[PDB]
Parts: sequence; C-alpha cells; structure tokens
Amino acid sequence: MNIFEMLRIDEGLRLKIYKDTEGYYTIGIGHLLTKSPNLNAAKSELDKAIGRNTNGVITKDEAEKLFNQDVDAAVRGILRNAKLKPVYDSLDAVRRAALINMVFQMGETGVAGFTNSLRMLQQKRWDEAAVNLAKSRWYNQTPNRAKRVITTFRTGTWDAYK
Ligand SMILES: [Cl-]
Ligand SMILES: [Cl-]
Repeated sequence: MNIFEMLRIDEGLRLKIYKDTEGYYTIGIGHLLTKSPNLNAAKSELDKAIGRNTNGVITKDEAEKLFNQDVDAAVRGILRNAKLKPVYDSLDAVRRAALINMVFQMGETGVAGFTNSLRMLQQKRWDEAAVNLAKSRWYNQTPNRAKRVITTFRTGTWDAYK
C-alpha cells in the first residue's frame, strides 16, 4: 500500500463531473474543480485544467494525471508550511501517508488548524492524538474515511486499508 493506492480508495474515480460530499463540483480522483454552484464555472475550470474542450468528461489517463499533480502539490504544500513540516519530519513512512491524506482532503490551511492533534502527533502520543482528531467536524461529516486515517495514525500500519 502507498499514498496513491490509499487515496484512490478514499476518493474513488469518476470520469464525469460529480458533486463531492460537501456538494462541490469534482472530477477524477477527488480533484476539486470549484466551490461555485454553477456547472458552467465547473466545465470551464475543467477545460483549463486539461488543456482541451472536455464537455465535462475526461479519460482515465487525464484523471491520473490530475491525481499525480495533486499528490505532488499536497506533499510540497506540507513541506512549505511552517506548522506542518516539523510534524511530517517527525513521522514514520506510514503516518506520513496519513497526513498527506488529510491535506489532500482538506487543504493545508485546514490541517494546520488542528493545533492540538499536531502537537500530539509530534510527541508520538498516538492514542491521545486519535481521540482529539475525532473531535472535529471532519470526523462527524465523513466518519468512515476519518476512522481509517485515524487508525493509520494510531497504529502506524495499513490495517484499515486492508
Ligand atoms: Cl489544476
Ligand atoms: Cl466517510
């Protein structure tokens, strides 16, 4: 298991514009297109993203290409963030995957806001971090995906994904 397979599981793959759990226009492997309610603002962002007139539909390769950029951007955002970088540096390889997953889902800003959990992770208090992470809108809104990521942080194994 690796970060790509992990996120492919959490996000799925859709080749036609769809609405995410929050109601936003997305395509591929969790690639957010726009927060705007207008399908046309979505198609426009899509075509801009792909470099062709897609009429809201893309191929598997196009989806994978977006996915590659997005994982890469997630890592780089972590590395450039003063609050996140130290956490990531302190973690083992599996737990690093767990942080990247939160960032991809909620952006750097969101994650960086989990001050207390972050501190617990850095200190390696796994059980305590897992309890604090669960006290979040995130967990309440997407409980199954949240439990999987949290177990990953608690255990340092890929069990929740196997
Ligand atoms: Cl893009
Ligand atoms: Cl869920």
